[PDB]
Amino acid sequence: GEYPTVNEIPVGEVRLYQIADGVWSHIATQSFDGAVYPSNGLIVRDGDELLLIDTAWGAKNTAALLAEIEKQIGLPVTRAVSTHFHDDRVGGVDVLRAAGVATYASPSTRRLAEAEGNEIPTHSLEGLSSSGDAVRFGPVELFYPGAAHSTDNLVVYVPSANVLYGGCAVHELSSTSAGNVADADLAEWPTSVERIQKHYPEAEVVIPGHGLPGGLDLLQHTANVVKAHK
Ligand SMILES: C[C@@H](c1cccc2c(-c3ccc(CS(C)(=O)=O)c(F)c3)c(C(=O)O)[nH]c12)N1C[C@@H](CNC(=N)N)OC1=O
Ligand SMILES: [Zn+2]
Ligand SMILES: [Zn+2]
Repeated sequence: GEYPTVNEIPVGEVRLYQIADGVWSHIATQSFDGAVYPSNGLIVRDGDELLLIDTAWGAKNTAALLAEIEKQIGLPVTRAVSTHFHDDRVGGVDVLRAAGVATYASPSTRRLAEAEGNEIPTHSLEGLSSSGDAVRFGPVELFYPGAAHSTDNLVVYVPSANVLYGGCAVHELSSTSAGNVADADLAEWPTSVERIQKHYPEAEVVIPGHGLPGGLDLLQHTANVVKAHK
């Protein structure tokens, strides 16, 4: 019943966690440069179908994700959105595409994934190229807050449940640094978080890209750790 943690999930297994009615997170673990990390995604019920947000960080993890969804939920995943171009978001897109899932990302994410050799979602999401832009996508709103963890990062809001999925632009409360900043804009990140805070003041649950969900405090904590990292 507790939120599944990095040392509790072997690499290759996936667990789901019920966030709200018709909203789950998915949690998996992966090795990278000789360390093991957890990572989150989202699942949102879309009538008798499911919308997936982000892969489970790798092909085998993402196959295991689809199997876990079939076991725990039993509705088909028909569409997926990747919230930026890194492997914890797009690694597994080829698995999804071979399982009948239509895969989407912004044009900026698709360009970055292609240039860096990561898997590439099929469909481009227009209407998200300027910070503050928002578009509807099934049961969610997609929001581009500006550059933060990456220049292309998107956040996702579930209006029926007031769930804010921050992706990797948002860190968990226990975080001590800004995570993997390889592609980050540390100077712009606080401004982008402020845009999230201003656009989603009624969020009740905030889910980071890695680690434990909480409330709105994750946003301020993120700004604090990024400012101090910088
Ligand atoms: C795939 C992804 C990646 C790989 C490994 C780790 C991360 C973490 C991380 C680390 C640490 C923490 C804990 S904490 C907050 O600092 O206390 C965390 F919570 C998230 C994050 C994140 O922060 O989102 N992402 C990671 N990758 C590749 C990559 C390309 N690297 C290049 N050199 N090109 O960039 C990147 O992010
Ligand atoms: Zn990333
Ligand atoms: Zn990440």
